[PDB]
Order: sequence, then C-alpha cells, then structure tokens
Amino acid sequence: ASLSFLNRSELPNLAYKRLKGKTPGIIFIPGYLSNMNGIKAVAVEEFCKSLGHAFIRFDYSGIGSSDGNLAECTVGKWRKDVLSILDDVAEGPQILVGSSLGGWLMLHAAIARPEKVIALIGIATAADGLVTQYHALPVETQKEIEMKGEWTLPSRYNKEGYFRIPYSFIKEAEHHCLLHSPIPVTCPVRLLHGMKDEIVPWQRSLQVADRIVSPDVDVILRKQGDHRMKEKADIHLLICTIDDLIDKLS
Amino acid sequence: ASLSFLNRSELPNLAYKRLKGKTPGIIFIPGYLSNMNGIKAVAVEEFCKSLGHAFIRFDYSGIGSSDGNLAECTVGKWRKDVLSILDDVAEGPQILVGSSLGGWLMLHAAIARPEKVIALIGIATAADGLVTQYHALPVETQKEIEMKGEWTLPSRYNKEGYFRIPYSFIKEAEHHCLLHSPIPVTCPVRLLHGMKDEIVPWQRSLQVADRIVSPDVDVILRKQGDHRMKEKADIHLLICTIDDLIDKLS
Amino acid sequence: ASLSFLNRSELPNLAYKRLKGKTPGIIFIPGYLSNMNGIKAVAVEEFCKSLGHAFIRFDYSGIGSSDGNLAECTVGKWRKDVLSILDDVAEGPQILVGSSLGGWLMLHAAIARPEKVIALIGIATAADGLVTQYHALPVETQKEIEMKGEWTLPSRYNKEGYFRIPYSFIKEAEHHCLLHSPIPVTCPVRLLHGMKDEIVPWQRSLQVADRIVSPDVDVILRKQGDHRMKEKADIHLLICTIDDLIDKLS
Ligand SMILES: [Sr+2]
Ligand SMILES: [Sr+2]
Ligand SMILES: [Sr+2]
Ligand SMILES: [Sr+2]
Ligand SMILES: [Sr+2]
Ligand SMILES: [Sr+2]
Ligand SMILES: [Sr+2]
Ligand SMILES: [Sr+2]
Ligand SMILES: [Sr+2]
Ligand SMILES: [Sr+2]
Ligand SMILES: [Sr+2]
Ligand SMILES: [Sr+2]
Repeated sequence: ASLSFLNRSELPNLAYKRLKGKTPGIIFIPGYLSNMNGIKAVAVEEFCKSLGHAFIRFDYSGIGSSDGNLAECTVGKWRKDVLSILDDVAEGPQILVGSSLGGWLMLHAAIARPEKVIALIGIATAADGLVTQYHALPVETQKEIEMKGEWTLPSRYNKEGYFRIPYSFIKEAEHHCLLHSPIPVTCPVRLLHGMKDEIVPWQRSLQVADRIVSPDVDVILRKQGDHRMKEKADIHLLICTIDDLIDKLS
Repeated sequence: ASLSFLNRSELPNLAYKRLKGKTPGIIFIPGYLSNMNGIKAVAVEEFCKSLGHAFIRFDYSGIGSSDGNLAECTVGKWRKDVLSILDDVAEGPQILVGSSLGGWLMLHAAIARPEKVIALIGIATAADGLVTQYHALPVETQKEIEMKGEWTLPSRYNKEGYFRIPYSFIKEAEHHCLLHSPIPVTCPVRLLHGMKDEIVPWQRSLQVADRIVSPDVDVILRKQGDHRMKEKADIHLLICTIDDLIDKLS
Repeated sequence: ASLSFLNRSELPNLAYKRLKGKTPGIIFIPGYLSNMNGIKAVAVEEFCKSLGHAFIRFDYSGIGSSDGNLAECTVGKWRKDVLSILDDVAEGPQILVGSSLGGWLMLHAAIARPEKVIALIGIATAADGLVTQYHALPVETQKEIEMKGEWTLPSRYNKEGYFRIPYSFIKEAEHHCLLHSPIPVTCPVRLLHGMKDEIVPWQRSLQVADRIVSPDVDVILRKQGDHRMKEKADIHLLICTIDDLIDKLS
C-alpha cells in the first residue's frame, strides 16, 4: 500500500498505509521505536490482501514517516495516536494486532472503543512496559535514575537497539499502566509470547490474561520464541491466529 | 430555524439549523449536492416542531451555507461531516433520516455511534453510490474514465443536475462501500424507495436490508415513486414513518 | 496533585490536577463558577489517595486556572469541557461526582459516554439549572429580562455569590435541558440533596431520578442540608457514598 497522511490539529500528522477490503479490518500497531515496515506488519498486510480484508499500518508520532519530535514522545501520546487511527482512518469493526508496545496500546484502544474493536491479538505484549521493572529496582537505583534523569538500560536491551530512557518518560508511562486493576476488555483476545523473550517476560501475557474481564482469552506460549517473533514459523503462527479468529468471528 | 455554524479545527465550518425539543431528536442528512433547504428537510422540521422533538438539518462541506471547497469534497469528508454534527451539535438519542447519499452516510453514522443512533430512516438509500455502477462498466470504459480523469454521467442523471464525476472521487468513495460485508447496524431501520427510481435502483434497498445485522428492517417500496420522493403523498409516507417509529421507540 | 493543562485546538485549554491509581477512577465536576479547589473536591481527592484510586479535578473554561473568557461561557461549552476531560485525560472506567451544575453536566457525560461512565454521584444536582425557574416566572417578567438582556437574581442567590445572568446564557442553556424527556443513563446513580437547599429545590433530585431510565437510582435527602453540602457530616456522607459504590461495583 502507498503512503498517506492523517492531518491532526495541534498534534503531529501520522503516516499510514491503507488497503481497501472487507470488514472486519485489521490494524497493525507496532513495537517500541518500530516503523510500519517491519516483517510482521508487511506479512499481515499480505495476508489481508489475500483474504480481501481491509488493513491499516501506520507510524507512531516521531517514528518513520510520521511527523513529530521523538524527543518529546510519550506512551500517552502514542496511545492517542492509536486512537486517532482507529477514529479517523478506520471504518467499521476492527481486529487489532499489537506487537510489544503495540500490545500495551491495543488494550487501551479496546477499553476506549469497545464497540469498534472486536478482537485483539498481541505479540510479546508489553503491558506496563518498563514501569514494572523500574519499580522492582532497588530504591537507591531509582533515586540514581531520577537524579541523572535517565535510565541506562541493561545490556540485554541493547541487542534490540534500546539503550537509554528518560526519567520523565517512565513517570508519564505510569499513567497508562493497567495491571493494577481489572482490564475491561470484553472481546476475544489471543496473546502470543516467546518463552525465551528477554525483553518482556512471557509471564506478562499470563498477567494480562488474568486481568482481562473477557472470559475468551488464550495465551500461546512458544518454547523457543524470542521477543521479535518474526521467524518464518512465528509469522505462520501469527497468520494462522488471525485466520482462525476471523473464521470464529464470522 | 435560524442559521448557526459549527466551528471545526482544520476542517470547514458547517452551517446548521437547530430546533429545541424532546429527545429522541431527528437529524436530516441530505442527498448528493443537496442543501438543507429542500422539500423533505423542511417537511421533517415542521413535523418535529408539531411533535415537540429536537431537530437538526445541516449543509455538507462545500454545499449551501457551509464552508469548504466543493472541488475537494469527497464521500469520506462528508461522512466526517455527519459525525461532526452528531458529536458536536446533537445531544442525546437520535433518529437519522437520510436521503440518497444521506442514506449511505447514515449507515456509517450508526456503525460509528451505535449508542447514540437509535433508528434509521432511509429514502432512496444510495449505499455504495456510483462505485457499484462504475465497477459494472466494461473494463475499456473504466480505463477511459481513468485516462480522462472524469466520468461523464449517463443522461438520466442529468435530469437531477448530475453531469460529471472525477475519477479521484470515485476511487476515494471505494473506502466507504459497505455492501461487500455485513453492515453492523443493530437498531431499527426503515428504507423507503421508489420503484421507478432511475438514479438508485430500488433493489439497492433490499441489498442494504439483507446486509444489516439488525433483524428489525422494513423496506417500503412505492410503485410509482421516483428518486426524489417529494410529492405530497411521499412526504406523508415519510412523516408517517417517523411518527410510527417514535411511537414504537417510546 | 500539581497543576497540568489540557491543550485543545480552537477551544480554551483546561487546567486539571490528576492523581495516579487504580480504576475505576473518579472525576469531580464542580458547581457553577466553582473552581477545583473547593472543600468537596479536595476531600474526594484525599479519599481517592487513601484508597489508591485514580482521580481528576479540573477547572471549567473561564474559571480558576483554565483559559477562556468567562463572559462568553455557556452551559454548552462547559458540557464540552467535561467531555474533553473524560476523553482526553481520563483513561478507563470512571465514576463521576458532580456538584450543582456539575450534577447537570455529569448526566450529559453519562449519556454521551455510556461505556466509560460506570456510576454517577450528584450533590444538589442542578438539572435544567435556572431555565426551570425562568420559565415559571410570569410572562411580563420574562419579557423584561429579555429587553434588559439580563436576569438579576433573587436575593437568596446572592448568599452564594450569584447576582446576574445574561438572557443569552439562559436561552443557550435551553438546548441542554433534560427533564422534558427520559434521561438515558443506565448505570448506578446516587443523588444527595439537602432539604433546606434554597438554590436548587430537593424535589429536583426526585425529578431526575424519575426520568433516569436506570432502575438503580437512590436519592439521599438530608433534612438540614443546604446547597453547598460541605459541613464535616456532609463530607462524610459523600465519602461513604463513594466508598459504598466502589465496593458494589467491584
Ligand atoms: Sr495538522
Ligand atoms: Sr522525523
Ligand atoms: Sr518495588
Ligand atoms: Sr485454516
Ligand atoms: Sr475553524
Ligand atoms: Sr461556498
Ligand atoms: Sr465488474
Ligand atoms: Sr399515527
Ligand atoms: Sr490550544
Ligand atoms: Sr482567566
Ligand atoms: Sr410557565
Ligand atoms: Sr464502609
């Protein structure tokens, strides 16, 4: 699909690619600092094309082809980005497919738009992101990060291109945490997670499943899966999950 | 009712006329290139005045008293116009009355706002507008329109003041077609159609009725009715339909 | 909580104070010309802090720390202010606590956002405000106010700092009256009212209760309560009402 832009007033314009077709549509919500051109996004687009269903992928504010100053971006702004795509680009019932951060944000979207969002598929769902890990750190480290103004990440995160996080970003993200309360999502949910995920522990998907009020939640745990879940077999699992969900919803 | 304007940010301001009264209110959504001063709109306003119910009529972007450059208007922009009236002017439960294009757009509005829209009445509902006819044309004609950049309409459309349509407008309108999928409208629907309609075939209303998920859909076919459905007897049918629906909803 | 601002496009920015915590959150909607620093608002914030629940208080356009020209403010604009806080600041399920005008506006908010608003608590709910009293006045007085352009209020209103009201404000407020129709609120509602309220008669809360479609409405009438309901015992009643409702909703 070719490049379009959503004009927003007093918020940065968002770049997106849209495929015409049947509803329910699919919206792909990417991972942290990921643009819409990744392996999973493109694979989901090609599957929707073969099924004849509508599809949207897009770039967060500050990322890829979208407008915005990445230095000022926050989880809260990216949450509103998802809502802008859902409200102003998508029409009719939608299945959300969210990777990592995108899985955190798809939950917010389903809470906010319970009529329009008819199912959720998460991949390595990063609910409550790094706020969880920040608050598990010893208090002295928490005060060191605050004084420094940034958290320099453990080396395992460097393998994915993550290195530093501002203190202000962590504190803003606290407003968007969900695991301290029931998650009022009432639609079907499928949560895929690799058990060798070194960024988001697989147990996070079980915590999300437990908090979701919907009784219809499955967690699919892949023994040798890592955080990106983009090997050929992992793409096949994602496509099968989408195909089975569309069938069930029909 | 006297003339008011809805201020929108980075979208053209919309002209509307609003009558105070009881809810459910009625919103009249006009036909293609029709302003809010037509026979049916004024008749519905007078009926709501006699019943004591709230009522809104308005002009699409680019039309009548509204702002906007008509040359840049699209079905997608007019869809958002309807949503702007429903969100920013109307308060409480609404019955939508849509004529021609307005009947296509009322479906979008009910899909998008299922809590607020409590019933639909369509008149010569132009679901999927002229996209249907464009794609039924032979392929060579489709390429001729694309090369020319406009579709010069069959003469029968000239009788209503329709002559030419840009290719770009047709392709944008493809994003808003509904008949390829279930239409997730769950409220009562009444679809009036003249069987001698030379612009939108009466069978279109049966197709819409079949796709609507709501079990409560009636199609009223008037043997000698034409596209505008504005003879005195057709106005009486419309008012009776509104009155009977308000009674049923009470 | 410390002072934040909601940026709105082509509407005045709103000042608010937000407390992080569990959902359901609470939003306090203040009385006419009241800022967010009143006794009840602060008491509800302290209770939410002790319970660990999220909380928002805010200033209407034109009031307190918010932007806006108070001379141009209307009930309709303040209604949209409430919706802006609910949409753009609050996340997840909310209990609305509305005092006086705020109780009128919380009803609008629950009508407009039936998924997000999960309960209502009103204090001296001023449904249909002073429109009711204006239209009970003799016709000659109504024409005198119209010619003068303002209504100089009975002296009993002066005790609360209310003196004059523009005619234009009264007529705009007619658009937001609710008691002429069923009130399509479907959540639990608790309406507190002092029987010695000289500003809003206690019977107004019974009228609201009767019009609300929800079967789950209680009216709590305090024999010696006045309009502000801010004595220590009235604060205790409000906190107990919130605590009992959160328990019931859990
Ligand atoms: Sr812009
Ligand atoms: Sr850039
Ligand atoms: Sr800790
Ligand atoms: Sr299969
Ligand atoms: Sr404007
Ligand atoms: Sr013009
Ligand atoms: Sr064809
Ligand atoms: Sr009758
Ligand atoms: Sr602004
Ligand atoms: Sr000021
Ligand atoms: Sr009277
Ligand atoms: Sr107790």
